[PDB]
Amino acid sequence: GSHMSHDAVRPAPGEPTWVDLLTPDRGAALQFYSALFGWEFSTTSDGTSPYTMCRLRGREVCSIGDLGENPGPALGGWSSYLSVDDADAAAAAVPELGGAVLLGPIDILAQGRMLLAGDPSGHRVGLWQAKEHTGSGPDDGIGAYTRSELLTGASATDGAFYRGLFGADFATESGTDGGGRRAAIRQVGPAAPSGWYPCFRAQESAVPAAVMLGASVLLRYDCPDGPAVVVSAPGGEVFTLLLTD
Repeated sequence: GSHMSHDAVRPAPGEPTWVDLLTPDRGAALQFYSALFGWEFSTTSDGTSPYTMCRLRGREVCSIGDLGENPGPALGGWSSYLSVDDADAAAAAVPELGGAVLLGPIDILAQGRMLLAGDPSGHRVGLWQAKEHTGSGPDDGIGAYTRSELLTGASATDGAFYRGLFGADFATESGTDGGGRRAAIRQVGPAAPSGWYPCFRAQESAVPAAVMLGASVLLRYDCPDGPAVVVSAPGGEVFTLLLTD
């Protein structure tokens, strides 16, 4: 052990951190995404590696692993994780805002604590408490992260939730226009999908490509930053495609 330099990204709360994707069929997943955008993968010297590191033009994208048997009715797939000032406190805010803390705040190997909330169906939604220095550095191209949205049939209420995390209640109440470079609450109905779905830049030609692979659309809406469409991948996880030329 010894002390050395370090570089952490996203010092203040509100900025994106990372997202993990759990799918039952890793082998198929790779193919799927590969045909959407063509994200590269990391090469391991050893035999069968535990997980695959998905990279694009030398830019860490994400990691995809297997699920197993009997996943559950509603997982969420892409588990959004945003840094906060005081997760411990958010736990108390959860109920106060009209939610339910599923798991946490719990310490994991004295490295970090995370928070979970949502419905008992298995919706994984919360925030991660950054303590130590973490590395990051996304890119600004087709395929890179864009933003995150909350597909719910009660935005009126969901809004209150975020409001208490980092809205007017707090000082870090960033956000003028109707969502740009931060997470926002979206309103839907019963026929439409539900759950946190991140946004991924793609081409018009990728839209149909996905279908061919065995995916289906749920809802199609417009947005100021571009057209956004919700697509349910065969794995179970749902993702949002945003066309950008």
